[PDB]
Amino acid sequence: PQITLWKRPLVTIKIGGQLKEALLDTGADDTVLEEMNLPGRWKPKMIGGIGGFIKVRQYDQILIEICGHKAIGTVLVGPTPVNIIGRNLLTQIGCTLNF
Amino acid sequence: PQITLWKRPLVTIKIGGQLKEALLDTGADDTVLEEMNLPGRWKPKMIGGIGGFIKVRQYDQILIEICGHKAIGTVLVGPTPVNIIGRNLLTQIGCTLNF
Ligand SMILES: Cc1nc(COc2ccc(C[C@H](NC(=O)O[C@H]3CO[C@H]4OCC[C@H]43)[C@H](O)CN(CC(C)C)S(=O)(=O)c3ccc([C@H](C)O)cc3)cc2)cs1
Repeated sequence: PQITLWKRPLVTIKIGGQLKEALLDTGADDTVLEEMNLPGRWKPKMIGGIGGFIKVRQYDQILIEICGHKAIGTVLVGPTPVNIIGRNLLTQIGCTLNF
Repeated sequence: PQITLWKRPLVTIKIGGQLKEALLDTGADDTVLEEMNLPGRWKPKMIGGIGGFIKVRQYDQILIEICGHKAIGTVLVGPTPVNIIGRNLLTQIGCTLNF
């Protein structure tokens, strides 16, 4: 679809069998999701933005469905205030910026 | 134009008569630039990011050119890791997300 930016570009996603709301975020290289106890192996990472860094757990090859568009790749899990879909997955669903 | 997301959506902006590079950031409500001199009055404000809250200088009704497209709006100046163009200005230039 077409998403205007009057409000936060929040959409419904499906990850690890759960539905959540997440931001389609062109300013994020990678995807960061709220704390969730996903199965499988992970590696610790620290990621930074405004206000400093948070610790996250990096899971590879995770399936996420975004408004019906399936994607698979790296997700970082930790205490983010918001679920963030970054460019690693936006590219996979064919998402572009247009003006 | 149509901007794909395989790379960071960096653009040249014009503000205060000076050219800078900035990130088109749909996950940002607000536009936040790195420490720079800007003319006019400003008020102290706080903003929160992934890592916590920072002190910024809020400049209202500032002229800013984004890839030629003119915007006049609020610009926050402070210790952001990256110059980000947020939705307050992306809406002005007619930016949408599409997939
Ligand atoms: C109840 C509460 N809500 C909050 C605020 O919650 C939010 C809401 C949205 C965001 C998204 C964030 N936007 C943002 O900082 O925007 C601020 C300016 O406008 C306001 O509007 C929202 C906040 C304010 C960017 O879009 C994306 N970022 C990078 C850019 C800075 C370069 S990143 O997230 O740092 C990040 C870093 C690394 C990676 C991987 C490793 O690549 C992925 C993402 C973050 C926190 C606090 S408390």
